[PDB]
Amino acid sequence: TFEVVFIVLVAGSLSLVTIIGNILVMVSIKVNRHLQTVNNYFLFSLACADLIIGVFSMNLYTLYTVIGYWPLGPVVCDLWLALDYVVSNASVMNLLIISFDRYFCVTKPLTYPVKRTTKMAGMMIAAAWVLSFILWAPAILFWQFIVGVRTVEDGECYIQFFSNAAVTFGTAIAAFYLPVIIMTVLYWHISRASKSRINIFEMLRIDEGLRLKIYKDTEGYYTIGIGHLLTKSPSLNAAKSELDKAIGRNTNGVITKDEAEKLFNQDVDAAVRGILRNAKLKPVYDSLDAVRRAALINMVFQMGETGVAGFTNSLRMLQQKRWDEAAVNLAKSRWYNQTPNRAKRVITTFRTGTWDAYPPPSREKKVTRTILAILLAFIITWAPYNVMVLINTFCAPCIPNTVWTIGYWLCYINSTINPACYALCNATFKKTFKHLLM
Ligand SMILES: O=C(O[C@H]1CN2CCC1CC2)C(O)(c1ccccc1)c1ccccc1
Ligand SMILES: OC[C@H]1O[C@@H](O)[C@H](O)[C@@H](O)[C@@H]1O
Ligand SMILES: [Cl-]
Ligand SMILES: [Cl-]
Repeated sequence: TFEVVFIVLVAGSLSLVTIIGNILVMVSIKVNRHLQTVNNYFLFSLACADLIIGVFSMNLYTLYTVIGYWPLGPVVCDLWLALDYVVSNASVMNLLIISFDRYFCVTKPLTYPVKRTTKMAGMMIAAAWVLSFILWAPAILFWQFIVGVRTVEDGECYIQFFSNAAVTFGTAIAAFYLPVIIMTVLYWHISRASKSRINIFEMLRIDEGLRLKIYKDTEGYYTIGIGHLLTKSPSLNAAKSELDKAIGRNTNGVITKDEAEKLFNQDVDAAVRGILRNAKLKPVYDSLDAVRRAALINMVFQMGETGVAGFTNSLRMLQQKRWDEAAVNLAKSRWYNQTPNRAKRVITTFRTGTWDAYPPPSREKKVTRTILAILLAFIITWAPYNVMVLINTFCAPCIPNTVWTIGYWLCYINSTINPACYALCNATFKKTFKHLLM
């Protein structure tokens, strides 16, 4: 009524925070090499979708609600709805992709992580957007022509086939409920698998540590990341050569926390490959389980496959599934005497077949930390609206208009609190933002 200016300021500010927030994320990733990871590519996609929501959906919806009707016409109305639903679907599918990524990472620690590249990412993102569009856009814009008549009037804006509540609910289930269910199930599996969370990566970063700067090994050779051997030369540049060959970029000698893990997975994959092509090592590797297979890989990491091959006697004891004796036998090596601590854990891993010899990081991954917040925010903000649809199926009068409006703004602001989560669950994003404002 007379209080219009207030609403406009609030909604305007909110839309402003959203747009500058996501653009800040997209830029933060583009301009900072440290933030350039496949996980952040997903967040980049999310930021795009959320940006569009801030510029278009929020603003136009505000206009539609403050003015009491739709002044902009049918064509712009149809584009607006398409855009909204297309990007919303893109968002939920991105959440799905992230979920599948976590599942494979957790379930296939050795094989999967190595094949996670920027290319696969961009393609999965591409499929997400394209597929979403294909589903919503055509139906939303052309439904009128399909049926031959337009049910939507000149002052109102809504999806035409949604005129029937049953169809709207059905669509909610397929578009929102099912993906949520699926995300629940596979995250249930992810939970089961990670209850006592240690993986070959955590293990090797404990034993060999994780250095982002070239450090001379006890043997005297050049090394990087998680015990990655470079060269034997006394000239640093001789190492910088091999390093820049593995990175594909001029590092000057220093790499990021992400390039370290990309190199790590490369070593792991290569490790396994060689073990399988190795006649002494293959049989025992075939017989061992995931945890004990990791322990073996650890040994190959430290002393090399030619060294590990020298443990034929103990290896045969492993294949016989005699764990305690295999341990006793392993401790008789000088390897045990020259690297007591690490050896004890690896041997113990062989002994028990569990990760119980290794202490958890005590601080969860940035990726898992972020993912959780994203999901919480998504479900808490979208559930109200969707359960509103459910209830609307049997009782329309129960849900007033003011309620629908609230539901809409919840779904909308979820695009606002995303960059907030990145900054809170990831110190690098926050830092980058801070420096980006200046
Ligand atoms: O949450 C939904 O709709 C919201 C998303 N957008 C546009 C309508 C509302 C508010 C913000 C959503 O569950 C939905 C809503 C109504 C009918 C069917 C599905 C949905 C829509 C598209 C893609 C994924 C989910
Ligand atoms: O097999 C594992 C080994 O593979 C090599 O490619 C790496 O340079 C080593 O650091 C790693 O320990
Ligand atoms: Cl890549
Ligand atoms: Cl981290």
